Amino acid sequence: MIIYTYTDEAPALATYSLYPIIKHFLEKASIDITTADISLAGRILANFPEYLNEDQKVKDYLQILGELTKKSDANIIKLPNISASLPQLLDCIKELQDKGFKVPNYPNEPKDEKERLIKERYAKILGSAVNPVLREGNSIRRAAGAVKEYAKANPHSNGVWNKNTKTKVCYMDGGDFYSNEKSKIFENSTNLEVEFIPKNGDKKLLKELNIQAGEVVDATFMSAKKLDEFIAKSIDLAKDESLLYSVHLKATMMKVSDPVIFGHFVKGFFDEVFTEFQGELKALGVNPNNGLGDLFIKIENSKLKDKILAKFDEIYASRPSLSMVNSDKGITNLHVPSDVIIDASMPAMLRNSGRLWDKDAKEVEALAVIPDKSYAVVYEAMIKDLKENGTLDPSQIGSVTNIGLMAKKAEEYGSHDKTFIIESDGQIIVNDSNGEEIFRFEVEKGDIFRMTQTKSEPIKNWVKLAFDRAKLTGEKAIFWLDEKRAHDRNLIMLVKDELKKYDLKGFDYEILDPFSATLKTNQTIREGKNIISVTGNVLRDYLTDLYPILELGTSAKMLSIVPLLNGGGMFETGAGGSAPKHVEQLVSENHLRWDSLGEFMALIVSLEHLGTQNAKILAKALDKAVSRFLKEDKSPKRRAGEPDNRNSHFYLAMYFADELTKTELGNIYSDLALNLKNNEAKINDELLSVQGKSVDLGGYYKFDDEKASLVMRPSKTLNDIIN
Ligand SMILES: NC(=O)c1ccc[n+]([C@@H]2O[C@H](COP(=O)([O-])OP(=O)(O)OC[C@H]3O[C@@H](n4cnc5c(N)ncnc54)[C@H](OP(=O)(O)O)[C@@H]3O)[C@@H](O)[C@H]2O)c1
Ligand SMILES: [Mn+2]
Repeated sequence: MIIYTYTDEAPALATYSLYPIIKHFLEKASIDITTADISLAGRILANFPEYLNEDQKVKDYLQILGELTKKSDANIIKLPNISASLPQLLDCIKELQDKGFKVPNYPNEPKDEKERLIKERYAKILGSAVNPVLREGNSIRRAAGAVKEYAKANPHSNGVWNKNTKTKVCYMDGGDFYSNEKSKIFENSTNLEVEFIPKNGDKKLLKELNIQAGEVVDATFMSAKKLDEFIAKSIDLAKDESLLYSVHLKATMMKVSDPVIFGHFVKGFFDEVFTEFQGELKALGVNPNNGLGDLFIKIENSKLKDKILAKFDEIYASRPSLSMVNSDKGITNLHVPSDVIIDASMPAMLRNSGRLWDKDAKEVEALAVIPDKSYAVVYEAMIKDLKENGTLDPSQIGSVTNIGLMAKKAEEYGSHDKTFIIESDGQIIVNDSNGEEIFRFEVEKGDIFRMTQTKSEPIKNWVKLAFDRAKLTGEKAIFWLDEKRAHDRNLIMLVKDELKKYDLKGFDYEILDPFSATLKTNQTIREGKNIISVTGNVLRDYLTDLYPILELGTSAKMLSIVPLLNGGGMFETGAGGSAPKHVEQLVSENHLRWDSLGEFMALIVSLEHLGTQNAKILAKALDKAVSRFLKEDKSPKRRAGEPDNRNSHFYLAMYFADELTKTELGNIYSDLALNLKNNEAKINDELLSVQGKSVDLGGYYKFDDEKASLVMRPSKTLNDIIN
């Protein structure tokens, strides 16, 4: 059984067109496949059944697939899905209520234990709820030969870069998680205790943790005062040097830390509003953590509305130009916490000649504020090397493979339950079963305290993948590990320990700090050689947007293979997200520029993994079909009135069917091959000719299925072939 994930936004809409096609082909080969609704709307419905009519209820597909990942064999095609910010959860709740799905309001401040439990249910739904539960395995992300050869044959622009390019990252120097980090390997299984001790007040037990034999636990904090001084410093450096102010966080997955960090940026930039209106904004229930969008919604009803708006205008005037998400709608990099996400936002910036957009959609060289230095140094290096050697030439450069440590919520991706905001000046102490003081921190009011767990089987497995992949291909493999970080220093000892079990003859490997590892991998791919990155859970994410965007245009054209520790497979339809922007263009203009190429390729490896006589026949033929797809350049176009996602589904269908008539399954596919060849022009015209009008999908987070299929499946003659 293959499970296909129904998710959100762009891939959700693609799936309305592509799934019936996948389905037609697998059914005819007696291969079993279904969908699972892990959409943000579906997850919410599945979690509040007691509020719903029976036909409204949704199975807890997150729980079902979580179980499946631990089973001796599982086959999941995982499409990108929303890691919700609060403003997205609030918008999804609304959309459901308005449609008579009667789910409860988010209580910001619960009155009773009833409202307490409801806030805690929604809190589990916020942020990266799905990926950390499904990722019961480490990660292989790489560009298939045929996809790289497409990039080389059909090169995108990586813009223009020189010593005159004034684009720069800005990160804190002391005060950040990197500076304050401590770590410990645990040889024996002990139980930990995290207690706060305020210089006046009672002690408090913040957290209890089961630690197992082998686990690396770290602890750290960011200083609210260093953060606040750094934000002011970073704002005045922007204004001085005439750089556009841009802020790149992870307020999605980092669902406790990064909205808090994000709120300091909003309080910091607009400090005169949070001074003149401290009490009015409090009374209106304004949390700066939610962005300007929630603030402007909350001051619609305030006697001081216009006086608040004239104050913004006065601040914008004294301040450096703010990076915009949407210039036409006045939406800023500080309107909604989920809109600018570092992994996607920094490489779009780098490709566009280090330019981002201002109020008037003018492209302007940017200050890239990334508070923590741990990963900021990666973009610094990348930026240094673009200035020295010019842009990375997609037609010339070699390919970065990533072996990413993920399994069992490794490193900062399991930190949400272990992140706390310090109520008052005090100290954190952390103790074991015996009662030994393992960590201690002098912390202050507003300080962001955090810990992390990375276990031994995850680390041990992650080495085997990098070793085995390097023996397979001959490529150099760099472990990106900063000896100036305690967490990293513990991983070096653990890699070194584990490599003593392996024959290191043939295994070309270095260990470099992320800064140095970046210049070495850039140096290697300029020459045109392939290289392997062996990284942590966050670099896994950052690097498989960075290099893939530079080398292929979008990270969605990558393979993303997760060999689950219990022997299943999860295959992710690229290294990208749910591309909300593609949705805006589908609504307004009936053109989806979403490329499904990562879905095609996920499906190829899903079939190899199935490994049935027919699965291998459909895999080998689909691979040939995708090669033809890339040779004939069928990938969607961007402008309305040009062929889109739907047309590309058609061309893959035609090519797949054709390729299957050459195989032992030919008789089965002969009529489909002929019917799609003979209707090529008629079908392409049916799909094009609906483009250039706005469309009613009946929703955004939850579509009206009838309307979504009419928009995504608008070709009667393709439909009559496919069903
Ligand atoms: N579940 C996952 O694995 C995963 C991973 C990352 C992000 N997300 C989620 O996705 C949402 C958006 O995240 P984001 O804004 O960081 O990044 P995003 O969806 O990856 O960024 C989208 C931009 O990258 C290009 N792109 C991405 N996928 C593409 C595809 N299949 N075909 C063609 N171009 C593609 C597109 O650029 P153009 O505009 O130039 O066309 C798009 O605007 C968030 O809700 C986030 O939580 C999920
Ligand atoms: Mn992304």
